[PDB]
Amino acid sequence: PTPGESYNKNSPINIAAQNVYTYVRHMNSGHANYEQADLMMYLLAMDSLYIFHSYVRKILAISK
Amino acid sequence: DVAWYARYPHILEEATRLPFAYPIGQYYDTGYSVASATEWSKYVDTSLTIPGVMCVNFTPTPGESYNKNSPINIAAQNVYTYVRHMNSGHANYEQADLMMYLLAMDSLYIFHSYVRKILAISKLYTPVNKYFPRALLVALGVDPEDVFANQAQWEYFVNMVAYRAGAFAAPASMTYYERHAWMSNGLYVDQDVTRAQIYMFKPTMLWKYENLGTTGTKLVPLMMPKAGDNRKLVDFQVLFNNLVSTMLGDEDFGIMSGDVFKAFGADGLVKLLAVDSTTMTLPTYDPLILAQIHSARAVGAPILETSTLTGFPGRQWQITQNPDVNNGAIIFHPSFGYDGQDHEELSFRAMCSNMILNLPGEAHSAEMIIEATRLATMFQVKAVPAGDTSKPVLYLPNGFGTEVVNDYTMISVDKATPHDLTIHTFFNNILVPNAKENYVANLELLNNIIQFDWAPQLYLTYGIAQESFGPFAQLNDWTILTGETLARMHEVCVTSMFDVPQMG
Amino acid sequence: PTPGESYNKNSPINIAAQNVYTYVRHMNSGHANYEQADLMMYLLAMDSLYIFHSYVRKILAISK
Repeated sequence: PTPGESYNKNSPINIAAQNVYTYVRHMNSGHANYEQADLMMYLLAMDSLYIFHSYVRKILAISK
Repeated sequence: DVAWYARYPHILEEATRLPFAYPIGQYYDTGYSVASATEWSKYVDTSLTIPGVMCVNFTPTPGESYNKNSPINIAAQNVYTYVRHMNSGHANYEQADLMMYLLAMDSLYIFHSYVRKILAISKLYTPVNKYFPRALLVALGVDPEDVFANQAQWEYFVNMVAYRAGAFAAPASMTYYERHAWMSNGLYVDQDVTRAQIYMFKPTMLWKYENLGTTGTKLVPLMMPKAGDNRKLVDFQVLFNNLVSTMLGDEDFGIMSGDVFKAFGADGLVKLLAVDSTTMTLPTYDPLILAQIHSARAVGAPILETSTLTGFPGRQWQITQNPDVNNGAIIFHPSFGYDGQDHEELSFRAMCSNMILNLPGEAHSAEMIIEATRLATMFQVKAVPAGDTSKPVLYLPNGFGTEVVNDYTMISVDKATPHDLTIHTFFNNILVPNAKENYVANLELLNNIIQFDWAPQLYLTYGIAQESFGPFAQLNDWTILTGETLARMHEVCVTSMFDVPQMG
Repeated sequence: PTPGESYNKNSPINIAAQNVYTYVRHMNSGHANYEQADLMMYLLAMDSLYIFHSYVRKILAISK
């Protein structure tokens, strides 16, 4: 699983990090202790967790 | 009235059956009425070339700003106390950061309107105007054949500009954006006819954001393609890709855009028109914009960091904001009268008289007078040169609108073969040196200019006469306009453009 | 057979070349290994082919 190619801040996932950070920051008003990139790398680690769950769930569901 | 014509109507019918409505965009040879007159070669002008395109080359300005009491600093205070009182929290920016963001948004929107007009011109065809669409594409600076050959990539690029710049928020209640979109997304005829002549507005330069970190922010010029440059899609991609390079995945820009989105809702934002391979703009008749073209008043080329101005160091055009300079205010006082060289273009001396506000009819409403003077910019003093030696002469205005005119570009057809497009760039002021070839060339330019109806008023200086001649324009109900009156009108219109209806 | 007189881009043959290349290439998703002048030269060579056919079938039909 890739985030796409990213050479600088003008990349699609940095633009998506800006978009999802200004979405999340404007519902959770307060003193955030993280940036755009912390939130997007959290959202990318969530994908590896979900793919791992789908992987072991397919291991179980194949065996029947 | 004549009783003979009613007796022989077929004679009057067949004798006066002439082919009218000649298509413009072509060279026409009138021929000779005296067959022997070919012995008098250039003394008989058998040539006829009607122009089609006059492109007004503008620069978007915030108004004149010397201190914090300026209209855009007051507007920065107003929009900052509006945005700050809907987005309660810990803001990490000032008034001036937000207003320079709102000024960079305008250059993005004008760039999108520019490339969208490049696409929407390329589908224009009329069999009676041969200037459609290649002359309008040459006047915008693009290679016309590159837009026809690479149509789908041009459409993808324009849709991607509208999708990337459309991710940011800018308030639609600020009429700055609507005025610039009305100028930039517009093809305007001078007369409401079929073989009319076309006015366009094209940005000479755009304002490029650069964050100076601790030392503030800056808006630096980014020059656009001039007419006859044959620029390809890769050049406009490079222009867009350093226009939004500091902005497109940025933290602070996203925070300011989200704050503007929460303050002014989704219905109160500046919308970008998209293209769908059928988007076609049509030349409309708008006498409000023709009044501004008539009273338009060119200020010269923009001064850049690379420009050589002997005796004028540090005179480049920039919207600067330093917290250690002028109490942290947005500062913009550009120096005018520069034409791109170091030779004292002394046609600009003709702009030192007071202007004539020419305007049609007999009744002139307040909105008409305040709208017709928008591209008018009168010099007030000379700029003081730093040093005993000074090659150019620069000027300081008494204020200016949200746009200044830098140039005009005329597109006509060449009278020599082949009859390709001729590109002529001029100010309101035109120097005619003492040479044999440029007197009839100045006659060519003058007769080309008077084909356009509410054209800018010209000033013509001569080399050996050592004198300028005044407003070369057909007058109407006119008035003589002074610098303090135009300064008051400029103050009113810079205030009205940046006004946001507030809650506080 | 002539395509008309042509010395610049405002010729009727060049306007026709652009107008038919937009329809074949862009409006119908054609291939990108030729320009508009190649398409119009092809469209002009087809005319000489058809004029040859009309010529020899007139030779055929006259002889009876």
